[PDB]
Amino acid sequence: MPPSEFLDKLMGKVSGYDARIRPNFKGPPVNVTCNIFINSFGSIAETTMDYRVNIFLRQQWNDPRLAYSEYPDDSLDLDPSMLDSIWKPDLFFANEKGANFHEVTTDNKLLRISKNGNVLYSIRITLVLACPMDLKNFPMDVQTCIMQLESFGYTMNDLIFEWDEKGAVQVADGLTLPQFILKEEKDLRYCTKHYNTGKFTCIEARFHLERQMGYYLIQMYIPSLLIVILSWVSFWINMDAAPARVGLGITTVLTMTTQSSGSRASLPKVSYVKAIDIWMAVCLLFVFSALLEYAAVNFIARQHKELLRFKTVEEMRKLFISRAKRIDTVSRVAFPLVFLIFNIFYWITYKIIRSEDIH
Amino acid sequence: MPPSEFLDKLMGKVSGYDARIRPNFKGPPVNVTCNIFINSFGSIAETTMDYRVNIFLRQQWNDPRLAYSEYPDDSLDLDPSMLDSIWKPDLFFANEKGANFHEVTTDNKLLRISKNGNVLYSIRITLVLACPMDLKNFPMDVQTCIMQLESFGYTMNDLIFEWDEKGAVQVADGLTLPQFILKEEKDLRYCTKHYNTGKFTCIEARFHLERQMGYYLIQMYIPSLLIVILSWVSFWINMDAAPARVGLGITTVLTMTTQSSGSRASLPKVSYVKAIDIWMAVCLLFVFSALLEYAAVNFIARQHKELLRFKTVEEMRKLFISRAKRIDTVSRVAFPLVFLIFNIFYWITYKIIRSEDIH
Amino acid sequence: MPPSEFLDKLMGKVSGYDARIRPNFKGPPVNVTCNIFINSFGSIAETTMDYRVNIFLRQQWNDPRLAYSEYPDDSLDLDPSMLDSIWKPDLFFANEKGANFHEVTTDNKLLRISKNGNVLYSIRITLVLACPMDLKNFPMDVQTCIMQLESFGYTMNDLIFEWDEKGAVQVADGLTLPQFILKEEKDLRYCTKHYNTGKFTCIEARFHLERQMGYYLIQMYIPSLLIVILSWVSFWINMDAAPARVGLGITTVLTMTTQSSGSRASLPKVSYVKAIDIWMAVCLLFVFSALLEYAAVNFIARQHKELLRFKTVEEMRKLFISRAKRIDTVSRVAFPLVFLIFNIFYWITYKIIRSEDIH
Amino acid sequence: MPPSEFLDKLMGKVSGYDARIRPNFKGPPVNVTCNIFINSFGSIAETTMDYRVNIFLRQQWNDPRLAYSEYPDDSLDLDPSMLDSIWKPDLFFANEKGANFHEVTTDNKLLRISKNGNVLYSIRITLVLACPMDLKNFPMDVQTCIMQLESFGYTMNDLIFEWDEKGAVQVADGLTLPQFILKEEKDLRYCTKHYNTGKFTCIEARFHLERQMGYYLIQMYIPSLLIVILSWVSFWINMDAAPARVGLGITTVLTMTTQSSGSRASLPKVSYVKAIDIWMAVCLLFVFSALLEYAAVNFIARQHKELLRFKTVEEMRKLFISRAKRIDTVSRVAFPLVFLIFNIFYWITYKIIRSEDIH
Amino acid sequence: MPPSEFLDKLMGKVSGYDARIRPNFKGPPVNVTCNIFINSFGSIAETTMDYRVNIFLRQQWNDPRLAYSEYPDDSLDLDPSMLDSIWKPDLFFANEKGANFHEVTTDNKLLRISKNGNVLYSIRITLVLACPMDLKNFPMDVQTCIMQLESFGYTMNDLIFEWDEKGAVQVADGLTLPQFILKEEKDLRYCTKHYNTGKFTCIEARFHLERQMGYYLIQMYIPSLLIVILSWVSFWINMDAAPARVGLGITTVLTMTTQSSGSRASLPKVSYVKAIDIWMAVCLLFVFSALLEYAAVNFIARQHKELLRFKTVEEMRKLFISRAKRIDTVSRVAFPLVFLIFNIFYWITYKIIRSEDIH
Ligand SMILES: CCCCCc1cc(O)c2c(c1)OC(C)(C)[C@@H]1CCC(C)=C[C@@H]21
Ligand SMILES: CCCCCc1cc(O)c2c(c1)OC(C)(C)[C@@H]1CCC(C)=C[C@@H]21
Ligand SMILES: CCCCCc1cc(O)c2c(c1)OC(C)(C)[C@@H]1CCC(C)=C[C@@H]21
Ligand SMILES: CCCCCc1cc(O)c2c(c1)OC(C)(C)[C@@H]1CCC(C)=C[C@@H]21
Ligand SMILES: CCCCCc1cc(O)c2c(c1)OC(C)(C)[C@@H]1CCC(C)=C[C@@H]21
Ligand SMILES: *[C@@H]1O[C@H](CO)[C@@H](O)[C@H](O)[C@H]1NC(C)=O
Ligand SMILES: *[C@@H]1O[C@H](CO)[C@@H](O)[C@H](O)[C@H]1NC(C)=O
Ligand SMILES: *[C@@H]1O[C@H](CO)[C@@H](O)[C@H](O)[C@H]1NC(C)=O
Ligand SMILES: *[C@@H]1O[C@H](CO)[C@@H](O)[C@H](O)[C@H]1NC(C)=O
Ligand SMILES: *[C@@H]1O[C@H](CO)[C@@H](O)[C@H](O)[C@H]1NC(C)=O
Repeated sequence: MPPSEFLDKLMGKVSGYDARIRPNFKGPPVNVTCNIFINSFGSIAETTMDYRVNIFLRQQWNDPRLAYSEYPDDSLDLDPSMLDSIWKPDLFFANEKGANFHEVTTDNKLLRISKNGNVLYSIRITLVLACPMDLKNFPMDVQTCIMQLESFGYTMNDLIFEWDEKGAVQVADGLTLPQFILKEEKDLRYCTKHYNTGKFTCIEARFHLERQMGYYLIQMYIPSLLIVILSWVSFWINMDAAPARVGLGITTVLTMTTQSSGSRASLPKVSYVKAIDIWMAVCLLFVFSALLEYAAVNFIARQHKELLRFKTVEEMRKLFISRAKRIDTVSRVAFPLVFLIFNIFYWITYKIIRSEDIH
Repeated sequence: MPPSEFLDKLMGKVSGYDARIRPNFKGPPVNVTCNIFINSFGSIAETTMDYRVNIFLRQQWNDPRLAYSEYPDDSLDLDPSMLDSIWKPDLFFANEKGANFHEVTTDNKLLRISKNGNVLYSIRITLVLACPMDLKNFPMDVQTCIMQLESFGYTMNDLIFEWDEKGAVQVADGLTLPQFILKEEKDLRYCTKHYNTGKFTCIEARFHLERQMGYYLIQMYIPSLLIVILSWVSFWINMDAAPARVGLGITTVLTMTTQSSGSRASLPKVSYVKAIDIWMAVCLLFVFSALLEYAAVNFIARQHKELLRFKTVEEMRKLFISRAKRIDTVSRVAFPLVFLIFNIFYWITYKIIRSEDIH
Repeated sequence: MPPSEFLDKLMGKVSGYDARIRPNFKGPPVNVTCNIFINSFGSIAETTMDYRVNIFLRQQWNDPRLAYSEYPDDSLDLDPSMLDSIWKPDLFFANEKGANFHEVTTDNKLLRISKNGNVLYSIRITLVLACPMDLKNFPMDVQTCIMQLESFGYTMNDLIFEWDEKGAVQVADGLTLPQFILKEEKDLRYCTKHYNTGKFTCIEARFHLERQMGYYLIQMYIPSLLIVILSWVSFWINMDAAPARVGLGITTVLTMTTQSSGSRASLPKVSYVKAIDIWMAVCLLFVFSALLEYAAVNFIARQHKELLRFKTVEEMRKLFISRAKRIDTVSRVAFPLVFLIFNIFYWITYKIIRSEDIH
Repeated sequence: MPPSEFLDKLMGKVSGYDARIRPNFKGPPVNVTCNIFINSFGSIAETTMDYRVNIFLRQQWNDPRLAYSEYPDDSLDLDPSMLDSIWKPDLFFANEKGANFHEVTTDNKLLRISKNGNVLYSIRITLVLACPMDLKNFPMDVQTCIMQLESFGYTMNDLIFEWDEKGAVQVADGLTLPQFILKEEKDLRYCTKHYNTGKFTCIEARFHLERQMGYYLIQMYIPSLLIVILSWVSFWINMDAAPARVGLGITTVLTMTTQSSGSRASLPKVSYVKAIDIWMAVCLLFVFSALLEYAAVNFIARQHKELLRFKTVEEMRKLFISRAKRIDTVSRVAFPLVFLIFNIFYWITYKIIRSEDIH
Repeated sequence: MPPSEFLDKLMGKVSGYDARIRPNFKGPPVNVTCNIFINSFGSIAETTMDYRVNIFLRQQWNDPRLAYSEYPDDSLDLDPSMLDSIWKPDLFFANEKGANFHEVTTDNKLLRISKNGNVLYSIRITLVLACPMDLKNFPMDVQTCIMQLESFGYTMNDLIFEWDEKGAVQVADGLTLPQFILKEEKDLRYCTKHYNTGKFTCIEARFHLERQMGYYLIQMYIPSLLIVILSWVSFWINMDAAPARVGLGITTVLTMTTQSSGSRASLPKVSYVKAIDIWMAVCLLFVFSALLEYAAVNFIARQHKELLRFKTVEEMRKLFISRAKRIDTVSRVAFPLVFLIFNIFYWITYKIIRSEDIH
């Protein structure tokens, strides 16, 4: 038998196969199993609130026509150039921007057909998909991103989309993300769509992402702790009669505010307050407080000198000097201890909220 | 009856149905009801003066042809591949940039036809639409964005566009915007278009947006208030013989001007003066004023020392020192009180103008 | 009469109408009147040296064929789907980048035909057009932007382009630009094109733009004047024995140079010197001069002390101190007066050059 | 013989050549040799993690049909306009984004055919290819970038891809990269692909890149070393009673932290710590340490003065002053020596790790 | 004679003209003269290493067919819609990225045909072309940019490309570049291409660009010279007992390093050292040297005071003070003179290297 003659008899002019009619017309809905392979994951960005993904869609359905039973083999690998003369199902993504095809040297496509009529359609597509991430806890967080596949033009009574029982979602070996660690959970559930026009089938796939705390810690946490230590430098040593202490204080407050403004740059604007904001605010409160500590001790010294200029003057000199020294030594010991207790409280509470949230 | 034979008899070669002629030719204008669904709203940006929206256009009209009365059911769900062999109406958007289609695995389209001839056309389109926002009050404002649908090629005597009486505009459940809160008002009115060529139908849809005052307050209002307090630090304590006071003043003025320049960065250039500009200008006036307060007290002290070098000298020492101290204490108490009264006046006036404007 | 039969008899197979031949072949040139409507104007940018415009091109010409005289009405509104079976004229823009079409739900097009044969062609097109703006006077300037329409493939002997006698250029009501004010002058003149291949027709349209001095004044003029006043603060008060005066001077010079560098950021690089550069340079000269004033008075005081250490020493003390005070008071009064006279001279000369230029 | 008659007899309607059937159908797999030429290499960027390349793909295979043996010459240079009427093989790139074609004046294509049936297909394509670079050692590193060619639609039993024995990869003469030096090694190996659908052929090409240490050294290494020397300036000279030393220290720490933040700007965020981070951290530790050295000597001097105010006081004056001077001189000599030993250790260890890694 | 009948007889179905066969088949190579017109030149950018150009390609060749000799005129201006039914030659650009066509209202094309058979093909194309500029001398340099036209699919034995003897390259009148001055030299030479597949014709056009030294001088040279003068301010006046001198020095070094980092921003990273780097490095060396001058004089004064505290002490006071003053006055006179001699040497050497290079 020649291949050309059979190939046109199956889906051509002698065949009454019209490509505009669904199989099992006036009949039970056409069931479709969908298997997705993820070639690459990338560009998870915040301002845009979307990511880039390259998938290998694969959908199988049955047709009562296209049952040959004439060649002795089970399946046939056809050309991808007659994929316009058969009944492809409609499928689109709901949270989709763009999503072009690929045509390098040939259009990337695959066609297979078995003896009973079960077909196999494979398409390569790069999708930009919108993920509405919640930045309640910015440095430490888990983000869930949604992929939705749904039928634009058919109702529930036709083209019901079902998932695949085994190996529904696969991932390429040795696939990594610079910022996030992918979680091998991939829970699958389906939610139908209701509209005024009708009821439309849909299926959903969920991915869990855990952010890496490697970059943020060095970029932000480590410098701020140093600047606090540097602010602490003044108290321990520099004598009361010091012009420089004030300059040191002003510079360390300026650098604190400019660094705090710099940190919240990439992040999109949000009404709620992030964890990094809380940490930076507390740090700014500490440095500012130090410059107030000097302000206090200098005013007490001024009172001491004013009374000294006016023995009776000697009577208050010792007590005022002792009070100033008392303020200094107490500041010295107290400021690190409270920073320490705040730090342990902050870390433990975030370490416990994340543990509860991940479950 | 076979489906193919009926399908070609309705709109094919045996049918005298020419797709270039409007229904009811030489007759009353073809009425068209338009229903819009909003799948996503996003990217409301200022410099570009435009936003991004993904809609589901739906338009229904009647045809005297395409009345079958042969199948026993009421409606038929046709393929979206013969949407080029019928009379689609022309429709374009006036404030439109771009507005591509979507073709993922199939072109997103929907066709329905009833027994009488009422058709249903559904198209998915992402529109970049230009909104001429007015930034009279930058932190607190309400923005109205306009969507216009109008007929390019037909006059009033044909293809009159009407809105839908019930459920004219729907929004997807759980749809949120990071910066703005959408208002569920959506007032609909239509304005016709007059040109030298002719008179053309149009319909308009209006959306109201309220900006969130969560990001701006932390980013700008909170640091400026701190810097003012820091400027105030000098007066209360540092003695008259102080080199540092001047350095503190210069730094706090530098940081004020650089922060003020930084704030007006994203915003597009406009001739009129925004509210944020007024607040920053007043704050800069306050900090600058402080450095003048020192300038005054130092000059008075200089006069005191000059006369002291020239008892007769003692006669003016007490009065000049008392005057310098008087200036200091008065500055101390007066500066916070006036800031407070300015702040309450500013907040109350903006809170009342917004209340009047929203109505 | 049926509409289809007439519609194909006019421009179809029974008609000898070949769409590849110009009307009046071997005859006088085909005259074409061109009317342009401006729907939107936007994105006037400097670095790119181009702007964005959305027009409604309209061109009318006469044909001896397509004269029906069979329907009782004067004109017919045809479909925009047979605009490929007639003789559209060629037209392109010379200073053009991009210039795509618009195809939303239908291609935006319009066809009309009268009894004598006068046709009406309307096309919507967004053009990016290059404007070679001259920044001789950057804050205050008038920019002229050119639109050119010319024939690529025909010589003078054919397809002569003429403007429209009445209402040649119209603008949409309530159309505004954020940065510029459009001038309602729109002078129209045409310049022919000469090439080695031949002589080609062209027509030109000119638009006048006046920049708004609302943003620049607050952004640049107002802060610099403040910083000059702040520089002046040192002279009036701070005594000769001052460490801080020098620090104040250095900071105000640093902030001046960084602000001057910041101002010339958006503007494209040009060889010639802009007005804003002149103003900033003079301001920098003033602040720098002040720090020199201190340098002078401090050196004179040093000479006074050196002689004092070496009565005979008392003999020169009074004269040197008086000279230092003389320098101080004279600096105090002279510096504002010269700034004032420079400012009035600068403003008056620019206000008069603009008045001469606009004419 | 006329050329047209032969040209249509070979691949036209009289020929039974169907372009949908692979040569040697129901037979051994079609072997394909692939030769690649690299016209340009460019845009190696880090954030995107991809590069741009312009290749000249060339693939040869044999066909039993298309064996003419009628013209007296060996080969024929055909038009590139009938490349749609023959059996092109499918080929796509796995780590591919974009990859458009080129159609300037004509589509860039080449067709050749020999007497036996060996064809030659040449295509020009610009590929954006993703390279997962590892930044373990940022200034000094070797990056390997992968190009993969694989068959989308055929299994192992068909269309086996083989490399070319001689001159498999060529490069254009005088081709240079601004940042990297290309290595003339280009090791070629092939890895097959396994999927649930089937087993698919693939071939891989590897390129080695060595970064230039010319820009980084001047941009980052040279300024930091200067700033350390500048920090060292205080110790050698400025006396114990110095207000300025503290200001110098604070400024040199501020500039160090801002420069360190600035350096890690272009680089994409990564969890692991880069070499440049280690160097900057050590440098910041050194400058910060100096400001502590002053803090220590000032506190010792304070103790000396406090006891002096309270002979018995003279008894401890000499020892405390000697201790302060001892601390100063020792700091003077010790700080450069340790910097030197750290620097030599760092350079030698990186120079040896790179030598081991390149092998 | 009717125009349609002749038009189809020349290149239609009755004509044996196959558009897939080159003229003079089995014959001498088809000679082609190429004339290029440059409508616009723009966007010469450094990071991308490419520029944008809009040309009017024009190529003429002879055909033995298409020789009518039936109309009484010499040439005919045909429609640009049958440019697909003739033998256009292949032509592509080797250093090409992108290069789209233009289709505004009509595709921009031109066809002419003479009595003998000489045709004229004109195409408008915007080309992004890669220029490998060498930044050995960054502020003053001459850049040569290459345009290459070559045949993709034919060998030397066919389609030989020749230049035009007269007026090979023309430029539009009044065409200017903001940054560069175009040189009216445009030397033309051709270099053939050798490949393993075969030998392919090519022709090359060279353009010379001279950079304007108007922007760079004001942006970089002028501020640095001012900052050096400002650094010099300290030496002449401020007495030895000065806290401020050190602060002035540190600020002027900080501003120098930040300005130096800022200057090398737009420029792409390169291993070799640019002229601007040399100038900035020398300037930084001068300012840094000044702060060392103070360090020296302060240490000498410290030795003087230390011996004074320990007449015998008076014996060394005069000599140490005289030495300190000697260092001051000598610094005063020497520093400007050496700057002057360096400046004249630098300018003269660059002015002479450019003169040699341009030849
Ligand atoms: C009796 C004299 C004690 C005054 C010295 C004093 C001053 C001071 O600012 C602080 C002190 C103690 O310790 C405590 C009270 C824990 C504060 C925690 C929070 C803040 C911002 C700073 C701490
Ligand atoms: C009798 C000595 C009083 C002079 C001290 C004085 C100085 C001064 O700058 C201010 C004072 C009072 O209070 C008032 C007058 C409310 C001002 C409001 C606006 C500004 C910028 C600052 C305030
Ligand atoms: C007799 C002592 C007078 C020297 C004080 C003196 C210093 C000085 O720098 C200036 C003075 C006067 O007024 C004039 C001369 C108008 C200058 C105009 C331009 C510049 C930059 C500053 C002004
Ligand atoms: C007996 C008095 C000696 C104290 C002076 C002293 C202070 C000091 O900070 C350093 C000294 C010595 O040398 C060594 C110990 C090598 C340190 C290496 C690492 C660091 C950050 C700095 C060095
Ligand atoms: C005898 C005392 C002389 C020392 C004063 C001295 C210090 C000094 O730093 C320089 C002096 C002279 O002149 C020369 C030697 C020309 C140097 C040229 C290059 C540099 C960076 C600065 C210059
Ligand atoms: C799809 O599956 C459902 C549930 O098993 C079944 O009721 C229906 O008939 C199936 N559709 C077919 C066989 O077309
Ligand atoms: C559209 O509605 C108007 C108002 O009801 C009516 O006058 C007109 O005839 C309608 N057009 C039709 C029925 O084609
Ligand atoms: C166009 O107008 C000119 C000037 O009125 C006239 O000479 C010419 O004949 C006209 N072209 C026609 C009528 O085709
Ligand atoms: C391809 O090469 C293999 C190994 O030499 C051979 O077994 C196979 O038959 C070849 N395929 C052909 C000749 O079609
Ligand atoms: C092209 O020119 C060369 C040199 O004059 C000549 O030898 C060749 O025959 C020409 N090609 C033709 C006439 O086809």
